[PDB]
Amino acid sequence: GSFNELNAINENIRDDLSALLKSDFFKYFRLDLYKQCSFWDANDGLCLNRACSVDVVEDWDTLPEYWQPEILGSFNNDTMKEADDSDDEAKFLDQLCQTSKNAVLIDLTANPERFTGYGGKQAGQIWSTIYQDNCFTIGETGESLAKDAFYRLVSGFHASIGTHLSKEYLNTKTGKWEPNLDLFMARIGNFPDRVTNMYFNYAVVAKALWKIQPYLPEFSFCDLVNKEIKNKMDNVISQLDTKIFNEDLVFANDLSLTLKDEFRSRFKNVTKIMDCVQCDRCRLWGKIQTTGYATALKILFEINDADEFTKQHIVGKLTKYELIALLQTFGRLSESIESVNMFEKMYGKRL
Ligand SMILES: Cc1cc2nc3c(=O)[nH]c(=O)nc-3n(C[C@H](O)[C@H](O)[C@H](O)COP(=O)(O)OP(=O)(O)OC[C@H]3O[C@@H](n4cnc5c(N)ncnc54)[C@H](O)[C@@H]3O)c2cc1C
Ligand SMILES: CCN1C(=O)CCC1=O
Repeated sequence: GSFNELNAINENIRDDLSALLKSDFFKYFRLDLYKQCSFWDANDGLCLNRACSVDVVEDWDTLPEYWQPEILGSFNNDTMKEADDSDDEAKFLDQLCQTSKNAVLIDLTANPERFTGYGGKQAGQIWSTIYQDNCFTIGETGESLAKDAFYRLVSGFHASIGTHLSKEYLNTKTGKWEPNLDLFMARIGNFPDRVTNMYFNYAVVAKALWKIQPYLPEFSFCDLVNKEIKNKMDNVISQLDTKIFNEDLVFANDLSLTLKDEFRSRFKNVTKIMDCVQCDRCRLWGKIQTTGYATALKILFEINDADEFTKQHIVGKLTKYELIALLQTFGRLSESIESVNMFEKMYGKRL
């Protein structure tokens, strides 16, 4: 139901958000070179044999080398620049401009989240782990809800990826990246709740962005390149305003104090397992999108029972790294929400 509203919000906002997410400020993300998957130790089953790491959609053998998952889900060298202190990604928003007197940068706009062929049992297990580490301390005041929230979140993040991989599928025949209505239906379409969870997430990440807007410092005016950027982001955050934001989508007002952090743990601990993803491009976004939600949560759980002086520390002293993650995640969510509609039509003009 409440859908429709987000669909309008998403429409009057898509053009500007994209142009924003392409800006120099938001077009690069810092990614750790070496990946340490702590899970392939005292073995549980994590399949690394290429046979079980590929979605059995296309018949890969019957395809060229340069079309194998190994290539579809790999960055494009030429783009990724060196990561030092120049990418203030580590700084806090409150310290980007003067108020008074082991990794690299991946060009995001160049490595869009799409169908890479990655899947199979390896991918199945990953997802499976995340859904399973949904177990907070019982007895706590909010036990249940925390998981219905957590689960819901992941589930959307899951659909978010699925949608993207269907809107940007590869025509194994013509060799043109195009939408795949059938696949969209098999993964998302025929499962009402999955489409609903993406909307859920959109409302969370949007409400998170909204909540902090009033506190975003003047972080970009001083950078000769991205001047407008801060203001151009306010502009967006504003058109977002909704009645939905009155719901406590993430049970902030009902969750335990200790319990909350626990909820945050599962996430930095998901964003971690993201190193067990052998596909390079899937890992990238799984690490952005996950840090995204993790940040959305930090924002919501704290702005909650906080005064003005506090809402200051919080937002201002939040890393550029996190703001890219957040907005970038809202970017995926924005397009997933839209590809849904763009598919209901495609499905409509079926007969
Ligand atoms: C972090 C991560 C990032 C990935 N990124 C990409 C990518 O960018 N591009 C690409 O082509 N592939 C990507 N994949 C792979 C993709 O998510 C699938 O696993 C894959 O396409 C193979 O699909 P499948 O049908 O085997 O299982 P999936 O469709 O993953 O199914 C896993 C199982 O979970 C259930 N399930 C599916 N969706 C949901 C949901 N939303 N909520 C609750 N349950 C669900 C299914 O019923 C099934 O039991 C990624 C995997 C991980 C773990
Ligand atoms: C079997 C259910 N469960 C998990 O999935 C992890 C902790 C727990 O008790």
